[PDB]
Amino acid sequence: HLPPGPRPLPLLGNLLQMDRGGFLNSFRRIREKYGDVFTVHLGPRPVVMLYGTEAIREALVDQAEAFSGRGTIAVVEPIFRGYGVVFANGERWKALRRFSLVTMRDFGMGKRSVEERIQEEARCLVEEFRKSQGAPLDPTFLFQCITANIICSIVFGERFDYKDHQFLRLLYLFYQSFSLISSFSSQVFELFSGFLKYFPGTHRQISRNLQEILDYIGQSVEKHRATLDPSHPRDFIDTYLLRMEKEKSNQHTEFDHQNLVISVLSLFFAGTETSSTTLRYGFLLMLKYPHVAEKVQKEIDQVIGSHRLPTLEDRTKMPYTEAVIYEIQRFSDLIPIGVPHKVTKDTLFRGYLLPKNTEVYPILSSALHDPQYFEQPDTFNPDHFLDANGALKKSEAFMPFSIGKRICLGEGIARNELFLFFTTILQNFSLSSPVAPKDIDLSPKESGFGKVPQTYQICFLAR
Ligand code: HEM
Ligand SMILES: Clc1ccc(-c2cnc[nH]2)cc1
Ligand SMILES: Clc1ccc(-c2cnc[nH]2)cc1
Ligand SMILES: Clc1ccc(-c2cnc[nH]2)cc1
Repeated sequence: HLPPGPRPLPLLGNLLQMDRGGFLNSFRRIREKYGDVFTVHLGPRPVVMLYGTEAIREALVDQAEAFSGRGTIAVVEPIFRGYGVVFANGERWKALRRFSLVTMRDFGMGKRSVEERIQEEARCLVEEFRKSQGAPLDPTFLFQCITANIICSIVFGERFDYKDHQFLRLLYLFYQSFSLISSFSSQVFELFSGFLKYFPGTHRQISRNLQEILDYIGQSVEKHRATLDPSHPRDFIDTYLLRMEKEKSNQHTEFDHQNLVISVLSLFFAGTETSSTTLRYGFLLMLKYPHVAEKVQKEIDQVIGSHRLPTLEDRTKMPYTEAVIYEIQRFSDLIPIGVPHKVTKDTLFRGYLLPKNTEVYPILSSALHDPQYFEQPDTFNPDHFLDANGALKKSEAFMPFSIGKRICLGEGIARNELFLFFTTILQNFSLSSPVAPKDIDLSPKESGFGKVPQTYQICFLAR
């Protein structure tokens, strides 16, 4: 009944079958041979694998409700412990997500605005960037400090100075925590947590960092409830917290302490590594195609220019910018395996039958590179999102944020985040790196199922 695949080893499953090349080309091969949606047994864990725009969509969109449930990710779970909105299933999920959305958009007025807030951080990014002035520098950390700062602003209410002792001792972790989750002993744990639960090692060390972050969060929440002003709701914490008051009249409501605290935690968990990486890779790309950055730099001017602040109402009158912004995302393909779904009920897909909770990885990477929707699917080439008359050409296969009932909660936030950060830099300061444009290597340093670009250095020559 389950979709077809490679016969597993009875204990490891196919984890041996992977190593052969990349742990994703391994998948490529195990398409027909086996087709477009197959199963693989990771460890002892049966996993369906939607592969390729059409197959992904058909399931995740046209059967969206069935496929909308969140899969197991056992390593970081012992903490997230099934709360908050990445990681909830059930009504809890359909309700926290409902909250979280209403609470942006109607985050404006005020103040501030997510927009104003990103610009505020941008002013700062530029400001901090000007200081080096020709002097080359790995901007992989200020990209992590600017991405992370935004989330702070939203959840905590204010942005930290980069130099800040808490912020730093918090940014590390996050990124180390990330680093650890993406290590061999984590991957093993992910699959055999049942066994390795009981013995020490990086799965604990991971949870201890996250625990720390929580005690900060929970701490900040008191401070928030003390200072709490029902009239001026400072941020997410506040707004939740006041909504929480509202629910005092319900014997059994769903907005309890730990859905707040862990959500806050999750927001960070989502809103940092990825959106920073995409910027790193963004600038790195701009370097290898120094003219694409030029073509944008001219467009930057025509529509904005010398003085004012770059505004969201720009991208609409700037196709290339956004086109580029898309190709940066398509190409860099930063979540390649998507984040685990599982089906809510037994479910009928393409004739096969997946029992309740059968896990399913939407292999989007297969969609950002889908040969059916793009041509030189493997090269960086913005004309992937242009047409002949060089206006935007959106594509049903571009889904870096996933697709359907689950699509990335902070998609908007990031979509904007990229745009401004990208334009507000490229407004001020022209990329120039020691590394020769001829052969910049877009190879990632490593994957750990999370490519990060080979570490790099460029200068920022102003105006
Ligand atoms: C370009 C950078 C980003 C990418 C590529 C990205 C991508 C994704 C993807 C692919 C998913 C999986 C949806 C699924 O399969 O269930 C997701 C989920 C999620 N992401 Fe993002 N994301 C980005 C930035 C952010 C930011 C900035 C935030 C916070 C502001 C965020 C918050 C979330 C949340 C809360 C979920 C859980 C959705 C749910 O199941 O309710 N992400 N993201
Ligand atoms: Cl090249 C390669 C390396 C490691 C794995 C792996 C991770 N977890 C189990 N096996 C697979 C393929
Ligand atoms: Cl385990 C996990 C889940 C979701 C994300 C994410 C969503 N949006 C951006 N990053 C990252 C890591
Ligand atoms: Cl099985 C599995 C799937 C996805 C991840 C991931 C994606 N982004 C960060 N971590 C980790 C482990």
